Parts: sequence; structure tokens; C-alpha cells
Amino acid sequence: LNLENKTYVIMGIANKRSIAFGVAKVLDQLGAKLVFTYRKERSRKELEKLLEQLNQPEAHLYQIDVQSDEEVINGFEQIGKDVGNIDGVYHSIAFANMEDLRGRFSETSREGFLLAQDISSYSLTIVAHEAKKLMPEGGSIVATTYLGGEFAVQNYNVMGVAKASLEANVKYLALDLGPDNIRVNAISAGPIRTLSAKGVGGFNTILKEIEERAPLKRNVDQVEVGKTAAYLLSDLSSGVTGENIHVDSGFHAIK
Amino acid sequence: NLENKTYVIMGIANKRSIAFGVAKVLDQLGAKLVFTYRKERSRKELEKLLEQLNQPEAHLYQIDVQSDEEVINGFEQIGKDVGNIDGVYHSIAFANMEDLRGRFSETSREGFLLAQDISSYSLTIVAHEAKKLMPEGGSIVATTYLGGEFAVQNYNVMGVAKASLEANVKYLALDLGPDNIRVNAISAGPIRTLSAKGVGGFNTILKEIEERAPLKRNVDQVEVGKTAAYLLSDLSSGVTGENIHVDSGFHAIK
Ligand SMILES: NC(=O)c1ccc[n+]([C@@H]2O[C@H](COP(=O)([O-])OP(=O)(O)OC[C@H]3O[C@@H](n4cnc5c(N)ncnc54)[C@H](OP(=O)(O)O)[C@@H]3O)[C@@H](O)[C@H]2O)c1
Ligand SMILES: NC(=O)c1ccc[n+]([C@@H]2O[C@H](COP(=O)([O-])OP(=O)(O)OC[C@H]3O[C@@H](n4cnc5c(N)ncnc54)[C@H](OP(=O)(O)O)[C@@H]3O)[C@@H](O)[C@H]2O)c1
Ligand SMILES: COc1ccc(Cn2cnc3cc4c(cc32)CCCC4)cc1C
Ligand SMILES: COc1ccc(Cn2cnc3cc4c(cc32)CCCC4)cc1C
Repeated sequence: LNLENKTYVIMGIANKRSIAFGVAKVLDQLGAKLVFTYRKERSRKELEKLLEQLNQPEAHLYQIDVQSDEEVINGFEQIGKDVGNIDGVYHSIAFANMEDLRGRFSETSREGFLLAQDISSYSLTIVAHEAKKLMPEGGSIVATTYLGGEFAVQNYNVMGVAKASLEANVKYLALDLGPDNIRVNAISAGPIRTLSAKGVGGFNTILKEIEERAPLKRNVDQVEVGKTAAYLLSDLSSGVTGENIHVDSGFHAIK
Repeated sequence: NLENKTYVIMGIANKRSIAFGVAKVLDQLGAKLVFTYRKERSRKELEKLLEQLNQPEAHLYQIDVQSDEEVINGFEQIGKDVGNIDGVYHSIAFANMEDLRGRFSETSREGFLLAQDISSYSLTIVAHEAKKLMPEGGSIVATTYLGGEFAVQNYNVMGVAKASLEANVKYLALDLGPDNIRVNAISAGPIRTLSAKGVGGFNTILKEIEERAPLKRNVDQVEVGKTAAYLLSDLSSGVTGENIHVDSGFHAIK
């Protein structure tokens, strides 16, 4: 058990209900130095207010759009020279056009397919590459995924293929970065009412099903993901890599 | 935290047992520990091994999982001596060595059923009885091996018993979920224990892991203990029916 003198980069807080914010609250209580990245200016405004944290220099805010190689390379170069070398990265970034989830999968356009792949899956590969440069003693990289990457889930469509890609990405990164003592894992979170759940019709229906069918008979929240994230980002998960942990009330395990 | 938590640890034979790695960790976390044993020889080891911080504790109970009476009576005594419990670490397995040496199609009925009985059904009765001592919920964790998911050479009847145990974990998870009891499995990589010391060419497979696994090294007992600490605590709050591999990433390759 450490975290006291350790440094973590959290990527993908948009508002107060972001999964990544749940992660931040947990790691902050354990006393970690946190570094944040954001894409939208609106997310920067939210980050500054959300620094209801115990973090001393409420700085460490970097603009990084993972579509640009330039921004991720420059972004992580800037982190290293401002903060020093890090101990881990939490990846909480995904995107698909809403029209592709409404929405007949066989109708998915090439550009719509590649966009989701680019931001939801490849982003991990490039972030891991840049993050490695700042982990000379090793570390831990965690990505957020969903059950739709393993099974065909209604409406999830193109994001499901992006998640499947991301999960395999985790495994191939684990094999490659293992010799450097960098562990790569995933969290498969259950459904949570977040900014990304906006636009998705019948979202209450799927939360209703979890409540009624999952072993625990209740939905999960951001901080539960955060506690498993803390387990994965620390030396408590020392012998664990290439793994996908379901924080979903056991829903993965049923019919 | 864990200072006001009590865990039952089943399956310590000696210093190298995976379950002693678990105890080691939980004890450092300030937990009160209850141990179960089958052999009198294992009880003597337990008393030496208690280089823990469990002060005038020595919570030791003889439980042979083959006996319904011994497990029911065992947990009734635990409940009487400690009150309520917060979790169980299950680390018991057995099979006749003849079945591993050893063509799988030649497995006898007695061998098959004995390995199922001790390695798999044991979790079911323990869970039922341990539930009686978990009014507000808790966490049960079982040790499994990758041989349960894939056909591993010479693992044979134990692989079938591990596959049975993995499903057992999932069905208990669905069953005990509403009682606020989580149940999970740890899939440990190969470790030099008393049981493994019975399998020929065990050094060969440890050499294989060291060369093939992502982390390019073997795991030890305390590493399984750390993940167990995670699974037994409220840090794994929404995690149940899961199988976590502590095996240097060997599960994820070729
Ligand atoms: N919500 C759920 O039910 C659920 C369930 C399982 C898994 N997940 C996964 O959890 C992760 C977090 O999502 P969330 O639910 O917390 O919703 P969210 O707060 O909207 O998170 C998505 C984040 O990704 C960022 N992002 C999108 N495109 C980007 C780009 N090109 N460059 C950099 N950042 C970009 C967004 O930043 P901007 O808004 O600033 O663009 C946003 O902060 C996602 O990977 C999602 O797939 C969610
Ligand atoms: N070693 C490995 O490479 C490895 C890898 C992955 C998983 N595992 C699993 O981890 C678990 C722990 O085994 P280990 O490797 O630590 O070997 P171990 O030290 O020999 O532990 C085996 C324990 O099972 C107990 N046991 C056997 N039959 C029993 C019965 N009928 N009733 C009650 N207890 C009984 C033994 O108790 P007595 O000595 O008192 O009879 C012993 O304490 C096993 O489930 C094994 O399948 C081991
Ligand atoms: C019923 O199926 C679902 C179950 C959960 C979700 C929530 N969700 C999980 N990962 C997501 C990624 C994105 C969105 C929603 C997401 C929105 C656009 C950006 C990427 C969505 C559907 C469709
Ligand atoms: C790659 O093959 C292997 C890898 C690990 C092992 C060690 N091992 C794991 N679970 C076990 C259960 C038992 C034994 C050995 C066991 C012996 C006594 C009965 C219970 C064995 C083989 C064969």
C-alpha cells in the first residue's frame, strides 16, 4: 500500500458524474498527486470547479485531444518537465457519433467506424507509448471498457467493436510493456448515468434490468470503479496484467 | 483499515501454502484471523507459523470438508468464539496423484468424484455455513488455476474440478448476492507449494512462465494475498462472480 508519494495521470473528466472523477476522488483520499487531461474547453471549466480535491497544486491541467499525435506527445512531454515522472495513467476516453447507436450496425459508415476505433482504442496505444517515457521504474495503466466489447449488446453497435479492439489492445500492451514492469489492465464498468449516457434512449430500462437481474441486485457508481482503479494502479495488484475486471454487480457472470 | 474485520482462512499446510501468503497480508492489515486444518500435522505447523500479530489468538478448528458434520459443527464453533465473520478464504484442493500421471480418459469414478468433492463442493457447504455468520454481508474467495479454463498437460481431473469450482463461484455469486455476500476466485500462477512439489517436472513449467508471461517472472504467495485483501475488503465493492488472474499475465497470451 503506497499512493502517498505517487503520481497519476487521469484522462477523461468531463463533469461531476464522469467515471474518471470517481477515480480522482478515491486516489485523492489515498493522497496521490493527480494530473488531469481534457479535450473541450467546457471540460476545463468543469475540472477547475471539480478540484474540490485535497490536491495541493490544483494545477496539473493539460489540454490533450487524443486524435492528434502532436497533442499527446507534447502533452506528456509537458507533464514530465512540470511534474516529473509518473506512476500510472487512468484512461477514461471514448467517442462515437450518436447516429451510429440508434441505429443499424450494418449501416455504419467507414468514417464512423474509424473515428470510434481512433479515439476509443488506438488512443490507449499512443498514450501508453508516451506514458512509458515517464515510467522508468515501471507502473500501471488502466483503461475503462464495457460489456459490449465481449457480447453484442443492443444499440451499442460501433462502440462494442471499439471496446473489443480496446480490450485486445490492453492484452497486446501488457505483453509488450511487461518487460519494462508496466502493467496494463481494464475495468469493465456496469452502466452509469454519465454525460455519455445522454442521448441514449431507454437508458433507464437497462439500469432497471441490472437492478433486477444482477447478483447484487443494484447498480454500481463511479467511486466503486474508483476503488478497483486504486487496486489496479497500486502494487496491491502486483502480479496482475492483461486482465479485465468487471465492476458491474456480477452482471457479466449471468445468462 | 480491516482492524475490526474477521476472516476465516482454510487450507494452510506449511510455510509455503498460498493461504499463508493470504494470512501474512491480512494480519499486516490488522485483521483478526481464524484458521481451519484437516491434519494434526497441519495444526502443529499453524502454531509455529503464527509469527503473526494475532495475539493470544490461535483460532484453530479442525475441518475436513469431506464431512458435512465437521463443516457445520466447525463454523458453529467459529461463530460461538468470534461472533460474526466478514469473509472466507478457501484454499483447499485434492486429487489422487495417479490421475495426474496419468491419462485423463483412465480416470476412475472415485478419483473424479473425490476431486470434485474436496476441490469444488467444499466451497458450496462452506458458503452455506459461513453465511450464517455474515448477517450484514461479506466476501468469499476461492483459489483456482488456469487448468480450469484450458486443457493443461497432466492437470487432468484437477482441471475438471477447477472448472466445476469456477462455475460454483458464479452460481454462489448469483445466490448470495441479495444477502450482500460477494464471491470471487483468484486464478494463481504456478507456485512451489507442498501440493505442487508432488507433480513431476514442476521446474519446467516455472521456467516456461518466466520466459513467456508478460512480466517475465513467477508470482509468489503474498501477491495472491494482496489481491485477496482487495477481494475480501470493500475495495472490490461491486465485484462478484469474477476470476482474477494473479499469474504475471500468462492467462492473456497465446
Ligand atoms: N457511462 C457508462 O455507463 C459506461 C459504462 C462502461 C464503460 N464506460 C466507459 O467509461 C469511459 C468514461 O466515460 P463516462 O461514462 O465517464 O462519460 P464521459 O464523462 O463523457 O467520458 C468521456 C470522456 O472522453 C473524452 N474524449 C472524447 N473524445 C476525446 C478526444 N478526441 N480526445 C480527448 N478526450 C476525448 C471526453 O472529453 P470531452 O467531453 O472534453 O471531449 C470525456 O471526458 C468511456 O470510455 C466509456 O466508454 C462508460
Ligand atoms: N501451488 C500452485 O501452483 C497453485 C496454483 C494455482 C492454484 N493453486 C490452488 O491453491 C490452493 C492452495 O493449495 P497450495 O498450492 O497452497 O497447496 P497446499 O499448501 O498443500 O494447500 C492444500 C490444502 O488443502 C487442504 N485439504 C486437502 N484436502 C482436504 C480435506 N478433505 N479437508 C480439508 N482440507 C483439505 C490441506 O490441508 P491438510 O494439510 O490439513 O490436509 C492443505 O492445507 C489449492 O486449491 C490449489 O488448487 C495452487
Ligand atoms: C444500451 O446500450 C448501451 C449501454 C451503455 C451505454 C453507455 N456507454 C458506454 N460506453 C459508451 C461510450 C459512448 C457513449 C455511451 C457509452 C455515447 C457516445 C460516446 C461514446 C450506451 C449504450 C448504447
Ligand atoms: C502446468 O501444470 C501444473 C501447474 C500447477 C500445478 C500445481 N497445482 C495447482 N493446483 C493443484 C492442486 C493439487 C495439486 C497440484 C496443483 C497436487 C495435489 C492435489 C491437488 C500442477 C500442474 C500439473
